[PDB]
Amino acid sequence: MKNKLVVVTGVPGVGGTTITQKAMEKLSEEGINYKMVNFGTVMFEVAQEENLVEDRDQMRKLDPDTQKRIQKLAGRKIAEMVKESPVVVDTHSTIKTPKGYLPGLPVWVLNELNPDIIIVVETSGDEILIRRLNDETRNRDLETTAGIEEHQIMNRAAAMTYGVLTGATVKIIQNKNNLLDYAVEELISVLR
Amino acid sequence: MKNKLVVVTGVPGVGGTTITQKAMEKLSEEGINYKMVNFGTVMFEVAQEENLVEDRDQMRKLDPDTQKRIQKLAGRKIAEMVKESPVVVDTHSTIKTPKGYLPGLPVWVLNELNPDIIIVVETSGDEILIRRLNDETRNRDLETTAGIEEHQIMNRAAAMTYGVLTGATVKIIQNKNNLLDYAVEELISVLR
Amino acid sequence: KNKLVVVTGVPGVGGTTITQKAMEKLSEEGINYKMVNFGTVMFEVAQEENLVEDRDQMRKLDPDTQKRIQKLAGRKIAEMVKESPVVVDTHSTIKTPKGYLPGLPVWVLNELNPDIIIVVETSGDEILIRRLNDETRNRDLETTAGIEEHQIMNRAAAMTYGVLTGATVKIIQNKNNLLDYAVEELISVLR
Repeated sequence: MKNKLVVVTGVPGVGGTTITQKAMEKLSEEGINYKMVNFGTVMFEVAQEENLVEDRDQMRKLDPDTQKRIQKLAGRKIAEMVKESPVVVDTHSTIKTPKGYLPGLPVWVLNELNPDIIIVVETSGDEILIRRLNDETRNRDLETTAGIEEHQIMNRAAAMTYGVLTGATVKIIQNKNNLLDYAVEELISVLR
Repeated sequence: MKNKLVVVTGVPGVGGTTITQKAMEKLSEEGINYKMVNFGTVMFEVAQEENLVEDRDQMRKLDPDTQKRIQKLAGRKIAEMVKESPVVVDTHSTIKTPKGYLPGLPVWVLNELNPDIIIVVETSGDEILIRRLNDETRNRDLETTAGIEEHQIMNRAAAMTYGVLTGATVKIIQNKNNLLDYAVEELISVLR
Repeated sequence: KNKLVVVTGVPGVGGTTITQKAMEKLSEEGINYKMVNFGTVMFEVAQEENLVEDRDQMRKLDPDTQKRIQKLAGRKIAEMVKESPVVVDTHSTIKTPKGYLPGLPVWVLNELNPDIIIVVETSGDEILIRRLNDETRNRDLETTAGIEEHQIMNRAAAMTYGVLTGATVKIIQNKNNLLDYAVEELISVLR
């Protein structure tokens, strides 16, 4: 099936969404119009449609078992979406929870999703930690560069695993400070 | 008491078992009583009821397809166990054999356990090597720190795959010298 | 019964090379492995389905059809282990502009059922220089960190194959001037 479906992951702060946007932006110039979607958002939308919530807070409290179903359906919806346009699913490779690294796209989601590319945007633990500091929305944690680095290591493994299970290729892009443009150009080459 | 299955993994010497023992102790006096059990142990117990072996090293040389049945059965037996008590499985992410790294939880075993967390305990290659050099009943082979770190790199990857194959969270706890109590407390919290 | 091992490594590691040196030895010891490149087998299937007639036409091959050939490939190689132990030469992940592509997707793994996955590697510096000196490869512009990243992703994928098929994952270093030690280690896991 034409219309590529890719998922752009990265650690909070690498600005995967940012370079994704500028890539779409710049790509649109050549008639290519990707549909960005946030996986967590889709589950929320499937929740409302299945009559199960009314806001993003009834999702966390939503039954653990049925939460797998919502993931399956959310994977179906997006799959159906590439029928009408190339899609970028903005989600996590692994979500860093206090209980540990949680897979953003478990296998039962990948079967319904069938991605073509898994982007893993990265940069230095240093850069990421500073970005979060010059960020007013944050200013809370104590996440060290080794922790960010460790996270980026697990995401990588998760991505590759996703790749093997889905056949999708895993692309690693470095979004380094004062070099945004190069990251963006890198991404554009893989989405085009 | 009811359900919550977890697997604690670690390379020999990191003391994943130890910190698990402490955690389980401080937990029983909180009402939470986990039944710990070794995956190797159960497989043996299972092979015996099937009258397949006498001693453990008899399973060394055991039919490849038999080992798969045993595993699937030992993962199922351990599975039923979560019905009457939260369980912690003491096992290896991968076993460093001279034939390479053997996955401790093959997909068919994962589909039986359906664990919730995959604990991965680590420390520097140096710390482990010195813990191995000092061990009395050990003193064998000649593994290098890089080797130990290689094993930990692979266990991390293995762990992550398990998480992707079951939706289970992957938590890395650092059990470093003279910091045993921080690791125990950290393990307790995820078992909470 | 016949062992089925798949050998991997980034281009330049001499992964195929140590495997050949290893087969010569195991041969004069009775054990005879049949080496085969997964890419060739794929092409072989395709050039029989009349879908392709040139190694290059494979690239142009349909994306869904590409999968059907990978399955058929695993099935042939699988059937090969009925006759002799088999070594499959392939990449854990092929480093493309689109990124790291898994050399053995799960639908291939199920047909293959390998017993051992081998990861042949060395330092970013050795690979890079080995490539540099080859009259053919002189302008790929991939740095040592680049190769190292590729090797990192190779381990992950190789490990995933093990988790999915139960196969063991043996990492082996093939460093300059120590070729024989790499070949030796390989012989130990193959016999």
